[PDB]
Amino acid sequence: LQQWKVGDKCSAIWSEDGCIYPATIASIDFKRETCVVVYTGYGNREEQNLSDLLSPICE
Repeated sequence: LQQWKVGDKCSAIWSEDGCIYPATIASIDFKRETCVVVYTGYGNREEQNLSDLLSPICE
């Protein structure tokens, strides 16, 4: 796990197409080790495991 906080910029693999997209963290559920990200400029959100988030440099 890396240290993440709500509002952090990150990138993540979108489950719809298996591609990396820029995202912002909208919420974190520390007990389940998940978060919700919003894909920046793509209008969509998704639950992600915190362990699966990537550097915001990956695009």
